[PDB]
Amino acid sequence: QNCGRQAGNRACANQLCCSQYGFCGSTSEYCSRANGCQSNCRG
Repeated sequence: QNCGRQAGNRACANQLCCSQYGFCGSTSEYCSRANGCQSNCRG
């Protein structure tokens, strides 16, 4: 976890990706192209 509704609503700008839920990473839940990509996804 790096951001989301669980971290106090932050943003991921490192290498992984956050979404409006509470999880940030690389999996197709926090970082999706058709269902996610809220933070800095893909790079």
